[PDB]
Amino acid sequence: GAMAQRKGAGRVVHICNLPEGSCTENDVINLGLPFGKVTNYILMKSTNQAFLEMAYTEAAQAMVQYYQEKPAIINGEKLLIRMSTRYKELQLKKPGKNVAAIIQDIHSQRER
Repeated sequence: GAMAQRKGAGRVVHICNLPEGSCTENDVINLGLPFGKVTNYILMKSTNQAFLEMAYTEAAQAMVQYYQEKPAIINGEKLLIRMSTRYKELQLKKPGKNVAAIIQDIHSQRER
């Protein structure tokens, strides 16, 4: 804990149409980042689904509005990147956010 959710809101984006073995953890995160910062992620390969956490609720909303109109593509596969209705935030029960400061993205202002 004591990490992520830079603003007191949080939103999860769920990404579908993901090929198993073709997408990496990075691709899913890197696709969300361009319009909104990602803090955390949950990968459910069993359901062929990915969940992505955004540092700012605006980040999640802004990116998805873009990706619902212009969705992101991996290896010719069109990923619908969209708001998750099931998850409000990705509650990682694993150690993370150490060393790797995902503060390489606008709306940050100084690494903390």
